[PDB]
Amino acid sequence: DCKRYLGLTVASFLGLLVFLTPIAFILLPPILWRDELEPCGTICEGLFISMAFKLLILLIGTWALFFRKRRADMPRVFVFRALLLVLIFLFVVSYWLFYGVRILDSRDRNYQGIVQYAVSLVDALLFIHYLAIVLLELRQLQPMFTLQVVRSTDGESRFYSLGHLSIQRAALVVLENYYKDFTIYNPNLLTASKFRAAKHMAGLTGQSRAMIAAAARRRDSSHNELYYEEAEHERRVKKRKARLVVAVEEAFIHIQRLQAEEQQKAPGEVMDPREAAQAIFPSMARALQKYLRITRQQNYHSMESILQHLAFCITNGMTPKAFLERYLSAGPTLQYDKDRWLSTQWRLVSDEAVTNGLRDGIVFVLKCLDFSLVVNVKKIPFIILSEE
Amino acid sequence: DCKRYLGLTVASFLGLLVFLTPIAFILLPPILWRDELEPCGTICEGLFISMAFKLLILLIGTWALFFRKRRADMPRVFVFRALLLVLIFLFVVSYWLFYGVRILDSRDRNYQGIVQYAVSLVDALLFIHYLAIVLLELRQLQPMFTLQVVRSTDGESRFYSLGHLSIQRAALVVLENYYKDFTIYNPNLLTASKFRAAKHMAGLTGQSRAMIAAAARRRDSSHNELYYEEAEHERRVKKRKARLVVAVEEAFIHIQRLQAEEQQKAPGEVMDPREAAQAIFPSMARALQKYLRITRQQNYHSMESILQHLAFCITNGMTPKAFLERYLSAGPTLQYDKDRWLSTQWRLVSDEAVTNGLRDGIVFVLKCLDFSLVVNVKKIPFIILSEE
Amino acid sequence: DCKRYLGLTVASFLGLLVFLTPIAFILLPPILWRDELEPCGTICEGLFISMAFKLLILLIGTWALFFRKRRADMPRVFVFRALLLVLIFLFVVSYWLFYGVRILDSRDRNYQGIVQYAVSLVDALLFIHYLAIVLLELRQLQPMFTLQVVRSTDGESRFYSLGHLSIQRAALVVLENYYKDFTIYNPNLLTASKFRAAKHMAGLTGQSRAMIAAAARRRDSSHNELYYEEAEHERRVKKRKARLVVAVEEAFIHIQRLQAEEQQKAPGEVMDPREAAQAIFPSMARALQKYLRITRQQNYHSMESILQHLAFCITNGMTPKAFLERYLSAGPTLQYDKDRWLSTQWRLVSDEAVTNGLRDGIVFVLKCLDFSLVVNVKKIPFIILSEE
Ligand SMILES: CC(C)CCC[C@@H](C)[C@H]1CC[C@H]2[C@@H]3CC=C4C[C@@H](OC(=O)CCC(=O)O)CC[C@]4(C)[C@H]3CC[C@]12C
Ligand SMILES: CC(C)CCC[C@@H](C)[C@H]1CC[C@H]2[C@@H]3CC=C4C[C@@H](OC(=O)CCC(=O)O)CC[C@]4(C)[C@H]3CC[C@]12C
Ligand SMILES: CC(C)CCC[C@@H](C)[C@H]1CC[C@H]2[C@@H]3CC=C4C[C@@H](OC(=O)CCC(=O)O)CC[C@]4(C)[C@H]3CC[C@]12C
Ligand SMILES: CC(C)CCC[C@@H](C)[C@H]1CC[C@H]2[C@@H]3CC=C4C[C@@H](OC(=O)CCC(=O)O)CC[C@]4(C)[C@H]3CC[C@]12C
Ligand SMILES: CC(C)CCC[C@@H](C)[C@H]1CC[C@H]2[C@@H]3CC=C4C[C@@H](OC(=O)CCC(=O)O)CC[C@]4(C)[C@H]3CC[C@]12C
Ligand SMILES: CC(C)CCC[C@@H](C)[C@H]1CC[C@H]2[C@@H]3CC=C4C[C@@H](OC(=O)CCC(=O)O)CC[C@]4(C)[C@H]3CC[C@]12C
Repeated sequence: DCKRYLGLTVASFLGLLVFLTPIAFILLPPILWRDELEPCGTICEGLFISMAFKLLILLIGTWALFFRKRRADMPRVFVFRALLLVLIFLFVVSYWLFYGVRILDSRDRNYQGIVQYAVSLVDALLFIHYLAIVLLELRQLQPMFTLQVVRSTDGESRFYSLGHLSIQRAALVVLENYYKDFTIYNPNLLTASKFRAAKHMAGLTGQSRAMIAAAARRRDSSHNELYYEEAEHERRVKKRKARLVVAVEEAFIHIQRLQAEEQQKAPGEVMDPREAAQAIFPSMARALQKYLRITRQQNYHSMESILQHLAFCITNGMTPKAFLERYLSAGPTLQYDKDRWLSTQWRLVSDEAVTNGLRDGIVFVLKCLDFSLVVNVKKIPFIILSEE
Repeated sequence: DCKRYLGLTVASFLGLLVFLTPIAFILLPPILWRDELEPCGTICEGLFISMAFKLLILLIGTWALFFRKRRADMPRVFVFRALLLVLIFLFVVSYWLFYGVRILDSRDRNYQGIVQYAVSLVDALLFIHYLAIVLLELRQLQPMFTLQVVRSTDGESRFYSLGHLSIQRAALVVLENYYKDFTIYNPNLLTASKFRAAKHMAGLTGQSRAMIAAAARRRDSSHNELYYEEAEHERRVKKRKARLVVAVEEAFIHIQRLQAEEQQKAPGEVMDPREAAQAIFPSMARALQKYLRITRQQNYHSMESILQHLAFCITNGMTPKAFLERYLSAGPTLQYDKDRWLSTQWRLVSDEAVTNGLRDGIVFVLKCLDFSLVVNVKKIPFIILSEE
Repeated sequence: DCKRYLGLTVASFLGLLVFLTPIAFILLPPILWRDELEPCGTICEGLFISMAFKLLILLIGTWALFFRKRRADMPRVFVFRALLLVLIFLFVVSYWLFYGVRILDSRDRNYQGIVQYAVSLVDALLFIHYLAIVLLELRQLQPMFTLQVVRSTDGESRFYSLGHLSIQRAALVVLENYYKDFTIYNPNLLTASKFRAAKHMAGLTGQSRAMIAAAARRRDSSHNELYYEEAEHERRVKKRKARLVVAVEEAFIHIQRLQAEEQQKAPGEVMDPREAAQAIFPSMARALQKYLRITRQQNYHSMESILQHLAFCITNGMTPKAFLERYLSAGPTLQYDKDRWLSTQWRLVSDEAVTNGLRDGIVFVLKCLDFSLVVNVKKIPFIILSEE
């Protein structure tokens, strides 16, 4: 709690002082001298309301665009943010020094000559705001480069289009798209592949090349063990899927019967779905467990999670197919619980510095626990179009 | 017609008057007094052209961004639009009152002091324009939240990334992505599922739990009726697909033969594809009807629509595979006719008010005739990246 | 090289002169007259720093948004770019003429009256910059229209959402999405289809319609030759895929064994993957060639490309599944070599003028060597949402 307040005060007090700087500039001359005032006329009154409106617009824009919580942590310093911060710092301190030196040191600088200066601040500071969207959001709008992300474990391949962005920013975009695009990582397939491959190790340069070529030729004429076992596994998966579908349909029929029975007990008082899920889960529990075992998905789907999903479906009145399809096949990472995914162990590996922008032919790696994503960057070819 | 003009006049006259307000401000002093003019010099001439250029830029921007037809109707009031409208209203009326009170009430306010005021308007109003993109478009650029949309009927699941948006805006985005992303809703599958489930109803707490567990265990050892009938249906669908492919290939061969025959009749005079479609449709009509019956897609595909698609393919000279794949499997909603989809019966259900912004863990429902879409909102986890 | 420099000088000198125009405007009066200077005071000093900051912001924005290489060539003139260029040209020349006529022709226009003019330029020019994003990027942000792109050869269908854009811009967006979205074009399937269809040609109005209907009815009762041969082809493809998977697993086991053996030879000195790939390729070469022959993918995948991919996987330590899936099925165009795709022969065909904006119901064609993409444009329906 203390750290949050300490971080918030730094960003709040500086913003408050830079926003009230025009107010101080327009309220200091009246309080410094009283009998030396020159006739202001009307230009000051006309400029005051325009300055107030510009300040209100700046406040609204700052709240809309930049009053938000940080989403990700950058391994290195952010070039654009640091540039904007130092630009704002100099923009403020130079004006403060000018006001303190060229104005407060002499009995001069009439009020009518200060208000036009004051509106010169909000006119310029807003321009800095106009720069902020340029470096952050408007720079990446154009689809310049193409990023291909391939997983090292299961080989899932995805394609995205990005603009002129840093390596770290591109990696963060790839990571945020990974959760909602890539299939959940399953180490069971990796363990099965390792078990299959370990048999060759357990069993055990022109001449060596000839010998290995002859061995490969002999293997090509051997029995195709993989195909028949894959077909049998697919048949078993289909049979268990059909059994699970039938069980879920019967469970939903029982749910409808229970709701109908509870309707007569009390009108206008819907029952809580929790007890219905409690009573209905054992009916399909065996089928669901068998399907998870045959699909190697028991680790991700927990009993409490299944009950919560069933209760959510009961509240929404979803069809049995919607409930079935969640456990049917593996999907996005965000579907499962929060503890399933880790957003802290991610690392970036690249020969080039991450501060540099995207270039054609550069390749980087996003490492994480037991798995890595290789990202290839390519340049969009020069498309030439002609009217026939 | 009258309603359209009435709505257009309100948005046109106000824009015209707010755009011509600087013109009135710079043209009223010359017409009010003539012999009281002060020497303007050159600053007024320099400011006039800058004001004209700023007005031209504002006109171009207003035409580009905001001169467009409304796309969707908001069930509640739009906060950002109302805020912008009231801000513009006060920005105009306060300046009008200031001009009418502090200037027109006395023989003062020399011309050189008014032009600098006039350019203060277009400088500020454009800033309001700069605010309009901030609240409407620039606010949703950052991918803050993730929305998962699941259909209640068939369980189709999709994932999207949105920014800081209202519940109604997120629902509208989900709806507009539904047409081009989700598969067309097919009630035939629902009717088949209901017919299958009705058999159990027609046939008909620890002890009850034990009895239902024993019944489920006995059912698990029963015959798997679903798998074999699904396999037979898939085989029939594949056979009818092959027959339809052969029929379409023969029809395209006949189309090519007819075109070749018509070539000799008259050079440079291509035949209208309508009669070719008329003559060719009966050849593949039986196969197409059988495929639609076996795929439960006869309702969506009409005979006139099939003829129009065939004529379009003849004009474009598409391969038979392109024609086949449209009727092969169900696709997006926008493929079929306009009357197929309804954009009026949509409703929004959410415990929280739709005016509030997106928050983690909130869930809402988009209802429509016989089907609902459940949308879950999640927050992107804090991704921490480190350089190894 | 000469052409690049000639093109760069035109865009560089004009930018330099328009950026230094305020500097010339503020530095010419001091060098023209010396003894006629009026007391400047302090407003000039306050405006100078604001002008410098605005110039710096303009330079940063110009570098960020517009200092980039051209991506595509427009067959016709670009309306927005031409409008911006002519607007800038007039904005510069009119001010230059005004400065040369109304200032340099008389011993007038005191310095204090010029600086406020000078800041009037950077205030307006930046606004022109604010217009540039409006016409180019901010105009297409709103998802107005939907574009459906269907290939003429294989019938691949994709859907995209675009804004208020010209026909040329929409075609360019479709083309840039085609590489990363559509499957690579394979003429082998077209040749097979043509060979299958040529048999009917080689073998060879109410009465004609009856005869063709009877022929179609007789054909519907004939043998389904396509289904059985497709099933046999699928079985052969699956068997060869399993054999290739086994061969790749054995090759990766050999790679791991070679790496382990080389580890003892020298610590901290990793071997180059080129020789390992050279020694390992013959082991899986026969299986890979057989799979390419059965999948008609031998043309795209070359031996050098396979060796490079194997070396890349060895460097990244990818699983055999990742290596297998690249050659498993045809994917995006960008995966293969640069020479595979052509971005010069693209042509645009449309009855309406390409300079006009997108409208509902308009259809255009993107032609290229042996294949065309038909794009249909539709308007998003008016969605009406109500709170229950
Ligand atoms: C008058 C005002 C606008 C001056 C503002 C200061 C900038 C000129 C400074 C502030 C932050 C600096 C950046 C901070 C960090 C880096 C990372 C740094 O990366 C490396 O040293 C490794 C990559 C390499 O080898 O080049 C390269 C310079 C750069 C972009 C700096 C470039 C110069 C910047 C933009
Ligand atoms: C007479 C006065 C007005 C001249 C002012 C010079 C500026 C136009 C220069 C000086 C320092 C430059 C900056 C120095 C370092 C950086 C970091 C640099 O970062 C990178 O290379 C990584 C980001 C990317 O990929 O663009 C990008 C250019 C930038 C912002 C430069 C932009 C142009 C700046 C502001
Ligand atoms: C000096 C100028 C800029 C003043 C402009 C007026 C605004 C302060 C007003 C105009 C429209 C108002 C909004 C109109 C409608 C609503 C919906 C309203 O929703 C509810 O009452 C239900 C949700 C809840 O329980 O909070 C909440 C306030 C809000 C956002 C209002 C907040 C205050 C707003 C932005
Ligand atoms: C001394 C003067 C300059 C103070 C001016 C105060 C403003 C900075 C305040 C006063 C009224 C506020 C508004 C009152 C109500 C609304 C509606 C409110 O709407 C919502 O909560 C839903 C939209 C969303 O999710 O952000 C968002 C904040 C906003 C625009 C507020 C933004 C900040 C405003 C303009
Ligand atoms: C005071 C300043 C802002 C004037 C700037 C000049 C514009 C009014 C000009 C410059 C470029 C012109 C465009 C250049 C090319 C074309 C394509 C041209 O296309 C055709 O002639 C075929 C389509 C048809 O049949 O209308 C239509 C006019 C247009 C958009 C022109 C419209 C008028 C433009 C925008
Ligand atoms: C008293 C003074 C300030 C009046 C100035 C009139 C402008 C508001 C007009 C005059 C010329 C017009 C332009 C003439 C031609 C074109 C090209 C035209 O191009 C198209 O139709 C294709 C692009 C699209 O789909 O919008 C779009 C409108 C535009 C920019 C027009 C925008 C509005 C302009 C600048």
